[PDB]
Amino acid sequence: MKKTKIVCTIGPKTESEEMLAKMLDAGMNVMRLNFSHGDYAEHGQRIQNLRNVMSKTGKTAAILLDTKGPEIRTMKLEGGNDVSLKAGQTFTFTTDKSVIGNSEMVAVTYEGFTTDLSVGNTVLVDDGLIGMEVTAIEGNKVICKVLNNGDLGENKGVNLPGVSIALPALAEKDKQDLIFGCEQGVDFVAASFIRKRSDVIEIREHLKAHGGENIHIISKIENQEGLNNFDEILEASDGIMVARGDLGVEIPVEEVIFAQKMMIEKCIRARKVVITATQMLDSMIKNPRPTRAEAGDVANAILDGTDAVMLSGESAKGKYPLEAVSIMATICERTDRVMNSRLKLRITEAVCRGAVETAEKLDAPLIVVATQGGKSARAVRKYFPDATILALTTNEKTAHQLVLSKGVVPQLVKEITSTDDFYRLGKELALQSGLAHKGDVVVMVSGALVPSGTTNTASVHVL
Amino acid sequence: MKKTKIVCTIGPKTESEEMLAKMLDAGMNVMRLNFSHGDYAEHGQRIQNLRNVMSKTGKTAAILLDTKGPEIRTMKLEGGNDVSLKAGQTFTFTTDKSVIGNSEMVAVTYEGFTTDLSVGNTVLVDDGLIGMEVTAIEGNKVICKVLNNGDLGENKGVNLPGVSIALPALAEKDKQDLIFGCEQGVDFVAASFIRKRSDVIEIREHLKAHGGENIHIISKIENQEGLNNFDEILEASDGIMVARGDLGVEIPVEEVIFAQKMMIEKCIRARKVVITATQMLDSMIKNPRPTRAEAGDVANAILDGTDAVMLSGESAKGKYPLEAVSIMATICERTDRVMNSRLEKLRITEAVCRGAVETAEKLDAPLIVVATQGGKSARAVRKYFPDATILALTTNEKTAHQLVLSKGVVPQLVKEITSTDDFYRLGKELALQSGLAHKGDVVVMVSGALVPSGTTNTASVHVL
Amino acid sequence: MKKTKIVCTIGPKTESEEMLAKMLDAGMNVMRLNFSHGDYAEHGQRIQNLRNVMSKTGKTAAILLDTKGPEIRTMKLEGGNDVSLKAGQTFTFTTDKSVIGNSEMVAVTYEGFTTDLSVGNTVLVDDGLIGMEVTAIEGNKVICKVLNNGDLGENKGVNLPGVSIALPALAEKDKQDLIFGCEQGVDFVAASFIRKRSDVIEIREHLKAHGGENIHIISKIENQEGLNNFDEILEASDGIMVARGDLGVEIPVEEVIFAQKMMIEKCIRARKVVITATQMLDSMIKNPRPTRAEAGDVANAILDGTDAVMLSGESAKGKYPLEAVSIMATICERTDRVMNSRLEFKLRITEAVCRGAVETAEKLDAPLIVVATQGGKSARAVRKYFPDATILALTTNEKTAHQLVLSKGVVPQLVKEITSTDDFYRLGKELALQSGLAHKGDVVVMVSGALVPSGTTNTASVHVL
Amino acid sequence: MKKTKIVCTIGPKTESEEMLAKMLDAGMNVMRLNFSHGDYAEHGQRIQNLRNVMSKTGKTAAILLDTKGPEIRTMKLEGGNDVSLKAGQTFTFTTDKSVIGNSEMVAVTYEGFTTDLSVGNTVLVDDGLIGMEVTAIEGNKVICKVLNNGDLGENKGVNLPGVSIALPALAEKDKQDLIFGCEQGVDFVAASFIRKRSDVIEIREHLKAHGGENIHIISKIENQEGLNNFDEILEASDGIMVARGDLGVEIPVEEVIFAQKMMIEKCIRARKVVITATQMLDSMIKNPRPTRAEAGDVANAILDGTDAVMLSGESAKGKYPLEAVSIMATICERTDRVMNSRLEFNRKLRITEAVCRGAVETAEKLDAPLIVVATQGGKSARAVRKYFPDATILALTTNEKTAHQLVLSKGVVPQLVKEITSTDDFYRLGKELALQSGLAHKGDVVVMVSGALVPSGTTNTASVHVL
Repeated sequence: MKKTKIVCTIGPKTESEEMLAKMLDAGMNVMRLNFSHGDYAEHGQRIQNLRNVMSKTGKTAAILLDTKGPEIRTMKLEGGNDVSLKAGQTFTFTTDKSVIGNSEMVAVTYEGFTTDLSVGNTVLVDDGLIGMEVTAIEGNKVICKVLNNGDLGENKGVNLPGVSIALPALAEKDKQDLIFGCEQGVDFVAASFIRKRSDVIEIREHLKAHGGENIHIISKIENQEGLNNFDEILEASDGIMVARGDLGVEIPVEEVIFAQKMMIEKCIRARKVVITATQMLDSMIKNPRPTRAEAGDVANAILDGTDAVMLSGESAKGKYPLEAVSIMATICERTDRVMNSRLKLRITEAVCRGAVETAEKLDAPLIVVATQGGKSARAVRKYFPDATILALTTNEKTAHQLVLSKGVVPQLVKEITSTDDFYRLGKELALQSGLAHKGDVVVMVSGALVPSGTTNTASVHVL
Repeated sequence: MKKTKIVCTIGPKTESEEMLAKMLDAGMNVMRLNFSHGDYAEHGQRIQNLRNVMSKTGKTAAILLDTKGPEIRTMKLEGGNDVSLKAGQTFTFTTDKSVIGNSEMVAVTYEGFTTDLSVGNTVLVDDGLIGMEVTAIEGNKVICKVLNNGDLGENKGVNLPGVSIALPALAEKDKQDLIFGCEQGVDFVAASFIRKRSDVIEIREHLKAHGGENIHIISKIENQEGLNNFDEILEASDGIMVARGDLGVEIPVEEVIFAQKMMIEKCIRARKVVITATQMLDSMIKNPRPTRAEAGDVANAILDGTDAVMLSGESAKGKYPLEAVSIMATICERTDRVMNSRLEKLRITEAVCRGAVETAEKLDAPLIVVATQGGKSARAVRKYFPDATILALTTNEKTAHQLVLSKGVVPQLVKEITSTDDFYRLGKELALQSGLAHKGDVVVMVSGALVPSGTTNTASVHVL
Repeated sequence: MKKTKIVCTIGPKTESEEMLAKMLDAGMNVMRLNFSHGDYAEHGQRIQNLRNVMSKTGKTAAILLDTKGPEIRTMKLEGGNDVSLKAGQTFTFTTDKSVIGNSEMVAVTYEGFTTDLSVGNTVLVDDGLIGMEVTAIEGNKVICKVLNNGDLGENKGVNLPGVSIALPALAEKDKQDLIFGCEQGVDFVAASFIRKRSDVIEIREHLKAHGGENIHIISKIENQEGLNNFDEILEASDGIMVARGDLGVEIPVEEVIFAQKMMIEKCIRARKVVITATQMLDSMIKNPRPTRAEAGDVANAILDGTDAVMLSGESAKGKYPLEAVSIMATICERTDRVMNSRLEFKLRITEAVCRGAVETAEKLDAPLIVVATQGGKSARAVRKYFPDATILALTTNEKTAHQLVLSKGVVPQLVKEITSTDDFYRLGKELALQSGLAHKGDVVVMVSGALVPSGTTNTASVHVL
Repeated sequence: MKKTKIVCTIGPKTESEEMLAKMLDAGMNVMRLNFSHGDYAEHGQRIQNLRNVMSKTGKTAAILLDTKGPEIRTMKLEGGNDVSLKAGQTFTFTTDKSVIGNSEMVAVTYEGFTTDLSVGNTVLVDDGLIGMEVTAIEGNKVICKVLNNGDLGENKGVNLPGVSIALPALAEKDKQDLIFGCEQGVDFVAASFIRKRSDVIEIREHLKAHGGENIHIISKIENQEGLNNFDEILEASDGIMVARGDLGVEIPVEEVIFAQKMMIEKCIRARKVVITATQMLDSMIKNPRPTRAEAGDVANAILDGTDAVMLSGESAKGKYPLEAVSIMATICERTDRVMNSRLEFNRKLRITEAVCRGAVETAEKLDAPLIVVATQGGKSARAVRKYFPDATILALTTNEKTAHQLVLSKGVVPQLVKEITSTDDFYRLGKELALQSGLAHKGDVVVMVSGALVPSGTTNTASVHVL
């Protein structure tokens, strides 16, 4: 009876129908396809396997495509050997991709490394392992002074704290991956390294161009620029993914937690899904139990008010995926049990808030919602109702998409002819769902005599 | 645009169709038929006239039948001449008509004055003018001691606080009047001499016996016993009439105010209509303008939260009825203008209606449209004193008439309401058509869906 | 056990020490001296009598001087007989006093009757008995049309609804009446027919000139102009008296109670005393019992949140004064019994501390709030929030001790001196026990001003008796 | 601008006065002396050094003594070499010390290991590295089945989840350490492995017996039994230390989070100090920067409402003590910056509660940047602190111990005064010191809280002043 949802990164070890079924049973709600690794055949087969399991078992789940995204990385070294960098030495970055790199200098993939950077800026290498301060920028070169000792290797990630990185919204591979996403008919697209509105709009147009207009865009906030432009990004997006690990490398350490809480809170207010990802249960990639701190982080993330929590590497390429999903689910359950509701504003707001409040007054274990796009369910969900949300819809895509929202059980129905019919059918399905029984009060929310996008009716019934 | 309703007692001076129309224009909402004096031809004609005015103008109104009830009075004295009494002496009451007695002893009209009464009880005469306490009970006589000086007159009213008089709520005249009421198909019956729940039940039974089961009973609280059993009387009744003047004769002046307020509050809580009736604008029976104290009293009575106010004598046999109704209406509007909403085992109806008013208030909705069969939903919404006017759609004419007595509700008779969506459509149409709301205004729409009649469970917000 | 205070107009039947004692026992708190009637010897004797009763019994009370004020009256008629006026006729008012007046015309005392009035204005005579509409104004005459039939007599009051009457704030006798008041050392001055702030300023300035600077001025709102300019009058005044009867003839009838309610509300907020006065229990002048409506009126006036209620004629020249005071006290008690506190959600320190004091007192079930005051401000500041607890006011100022008698739910106590805050707590606790209003074990909240002059209240302390 | 206090475990890296001074500048408020290691001369030297720094700089600080406590540990192995235990094997624990231990069996130091433990119970070894399931208990032996592969070594700690361990409240060394604590006149004593009220009482009596009655006892909750008896333990104690690391091996992991939050909450209500300890910034033992997760953990611990946060190892034997204290202080400042007041809104509460709540409320209402408090024992300051006032608490006291001890309470600045003769005197002196502190300025509103005409333990008067 947990409400917060679980996104599971599926890989070679958990792609089989058996494992997927066990994963769904364990508490999995959404399959993440990390396009940082794999080819189309694999991902396609995972999709097919999952949906067949879904078809066979009658279990519900969503499919999310996570792009690799554009990134600045170092390149090849002399003889393929790592080098050791010392503190205080003159290190240089060149934008020439033909350059093989040694101690003194290395090449980067980004053609704007010289342009975007300024003298005094910080350059981090290999997930913040090695830090450098730019001393000079000349021609195609960026001359820096090393701040700390460390060993540089091949193809390491580069982070530029507080720097606006003129990279495209989509790498060329990402564009093709999105087309694949449209072909497969995924429910979500998690766009990596979103820094501004134009990026999201570009994602949207790219989708639109290949019949993916109904696919929801989850903007991944990974650095300061994206955090600064969070409002427009959120307004333009259908959801947000809080990437703590990257933020930990991009912004001051003491600020990440408030970025998470702030983004979660704003996501909650906007009735849009939010996912807290990375650095979740990483220790369980090799161990059968997570550490206390991890459980704490996850629990607190749930208490912040997250729609979903994500497993990355634990469930994909880890030695104990089911254990991770299981303990994650227990944490979810334990945390959800003790959370309470949070009670010019418009119709939808007043009606949904009033519906939750009314539900709370009458000890209703269920709030049934008639939805076409999924907006009403999220509108009711906004207030963290004690009641489970039974979202009845004739749209599979939204039915799938609602799987990601907290505390909502979506259900596909043939048709809803009217409001009274919705009440009848809703009562029937409310009893059929097993979430409520005879004698229980149920609150029923819908849009009457209005187009989609407005919630204005609330009705109380006894089962 | 007043919310509080005005009940007007109609008499020969105000029975005409033109005058009734003028009275309706002035602010009249309900016609009171005081059967304390008059015949069936008059009242019937009054009813017919009102209904004619209603038919021609398209104006809505209710008809209230007020029973006279039984009374204990003193009897005949020497030569039809006045007399005089003394304090501290031995006054005696006998259950014997033939006995005449100016002082020392007196006869009463009620057979069993000796029987029901007990030693220690108080006997009041002429609206509490003279009080005495029962000293002993023997045979056909009961000796009492006078507590205060006063002059006794011919055939004066008698009050017995806390004493069960054991007379029925209805005499043969009241019974026939009530049957007449059922025949005429009146909307309300204001029952006199209600002391306890059984009295109300008897009225109900008499009604039901003549096809008046849907007629609402307004119980008149006019005595101490009725005040003690107010809860049961209220539970059994459809509404209450607060008779301050009559209570003033049975209880201390210091308790009447809070008795009124308490009865009004409890009536409001129970979704039962309440009427403040006696000593309203009595001076306007003789004068064209009321006194400050009266207007103040009325205003405070409205502020207490009464559904309606009654003119009794001002509108019936007074020289300035139209003026009284007018100034009453101005007072009503003026008082209603500055009143705020009053938000609140808790059930559905309560939660939905309260939530509906709250939602209406939050969104600046000028109208709350309500679907009603029995009228309970409109009254349930009214309970919270909505700033918005209640537009009550019903297929029941009786309730449509009866809702005229409830505060801030405009009843509307419709042919049919087939469903909830149909109710929303028709409600929007009539909301616009009524002129109380226009394009752009939000309206909250309240009804019962897939539930019995007496239950309200749906609230929906729409834009016109 | 009542909180609402009772002002009683004293006359020949209640002028004796015995009756005054009885009146105090019945529930009287303040003596009103209506200088519309009486001479200086009489009023002086009343004052002396009250002070004697107070000295002998040891009970506390206040003395209020009510001025007559300026008046517009009609004058004498032919043969000293009333005349009967008919509606629609031509009645004229003349400024020539020497004129004896008949049906057609009568003289008035005010020489600006033509100036202040305009065509269309209403002229009322004898407490709204006779109404007239101004048709024309010529020379020293005001030509009017009678609206209703009535008998006009000699020396009748004239009322002008909604008309600004350019009469002075003080009549010639009133100055000497106030001087007498200062000499006698009265506690309050009730000024009649206050229409504007300047009037209050004039009274205050006059009192200031004769050692009456410490006397509180209560402005009587009796007409449209005074009501329209109520805020400035309240700001300028120390208190207000709501004259319903006088307002009732001056403003629309449906507006009188909301004027009362509005004015009472503002007085409490301003921490100034308010008195609900005229048309209280007048029926008890001839009858031994009040009417229901009157009792209702008193109760509602108290429920509005008035500090005190006034008897005018009931207590002076009525057949049943003691009965009136008694039933008044009973009504006060019955109404006060069911009133609760008003704990908001401008305001400053004093407000915050006093509000907090009441809050804490009620939170801890304290039946008593002891307050140290020099001017009486802290007690009224605490009183503003209608504490369930009785307010015990300690003072080294006799005048404030007298004046606090009018404030609701305040028991004044004259103390020798208050040397410090701890000393105040000690003395307050002691006197709290001595008062008998509190007992051993009871919690008491103690409010005072620490390290600040006598105009701000900043300390609140909780003690157990 | 931070209100949350920082407890720093001092070691070889931070034992000098210079380092102590820098540590105080960095944000250190309390020195923790971990008696799991060291001798009296060393700790004494540490105390002397801190007190010297305090004497020279005029800075205030507290000294907290952390006991090693009793423990169940394994004993010696063959040749001093690790042995490898495999999953599914029959392992045995013996109460015979003289036994040197191999792959099959090892001895434990605790004699009631046989008695307290039962069949089915779990046995964890070496900080939960190796887990075993008890299959049978015979004689002096406890037969168990190993659940996971692992290497067992010499002198490793043993944890018994959910087991009531009849160990004494105080080890023999702890007692002499406490006597030393009394000798040195420490401000706090952190008692290890508290499971029940009696344990607290024993320590209290032991202190009392050696003139340490004014020393505050912080009960360290490290297992389920202590968590079960938390209320009475808190009742008997002056404060609590939430040992998350120890809890993580003793109770279900998903329960640890709410145990921390629950205990912080109850400590706040009880007007007693609470310290969130262990697994704070451990990564900084090796690195110059903490992990995001660590900062998050600390921040949330502060947001839960802990009075203080504790460094253990970061400040003692780490390569980056200053960095750890500094970033810790930064976290404290950043987190404290955005916290709001928590005003009550359990049926009946008394005077002190009403006065203090009302004082904070009034303080907030008038935008008072400072609340001055008169205290003898520190209860009033802690009583005011309960509501997390935005205003700083300036605590005036004639008690040196209380001045020192209040350094641990959140958002309170203690000040030692010679005398307070009366309430007006307190207002005068308080206003003076309020101005002198630089925490308030001319014109600013100050709320002044104290006990007037009442014994110690009672706060009953609150007064508003303009400086």
